Amino acid sequence: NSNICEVCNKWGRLFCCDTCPRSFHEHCHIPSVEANKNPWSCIFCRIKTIQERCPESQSGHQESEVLMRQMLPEEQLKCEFLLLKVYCDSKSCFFASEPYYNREGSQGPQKPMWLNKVKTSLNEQMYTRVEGFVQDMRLIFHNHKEFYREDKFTRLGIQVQDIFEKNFRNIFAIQETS
Ligand SMILES: [Zn+2]
Ligand SMILES: [Zn+2]
Ligand SMILES: [Zn+2]
Repeated sequence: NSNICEVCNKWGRLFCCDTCPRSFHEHCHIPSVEANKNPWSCIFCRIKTIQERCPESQSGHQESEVLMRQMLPEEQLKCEFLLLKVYCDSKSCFFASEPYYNREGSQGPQKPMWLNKVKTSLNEQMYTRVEGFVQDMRLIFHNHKEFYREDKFTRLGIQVQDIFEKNFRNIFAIQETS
């Protein structure tokens, strides 16, 4: 197994996957690394199994159809994995914890949102459709762009949204387009 967390790239108290060489901090994995379970297989491994059991699940889909899906166990897992892919980027630190808004010439968003809030909402089964999760994720970056206006810091929202969107298209097998 790797000697650093796959998510945050630090050493520490690491739980090792049994079916692949990745390792995780307890609360870096999503869901949080399960208490017992020998062997244990990471989310990467669980996602690869879904694909291998249903090869056709990689055929292109329309985003509108994906968003309307109910949050059955496989879709729950796919959203957890997509959330984890965002935390895998170090720039996610800006979006992880609860924000606050006091900048001359700007007003805070009407509905603040942040990654750890989306993480709690997934853990608490608060989303009934993929659409709920995707809308809260896109809201994080939209709030950031609107608040920061012409400050160059706006770019951090574009960057982390791009990571989200690329991973969304990969995980949910969105039909490729020009
Ligand atoms: Zn970690
Ligand atoms: Zn694994
Ligand atoms: Zn099949």
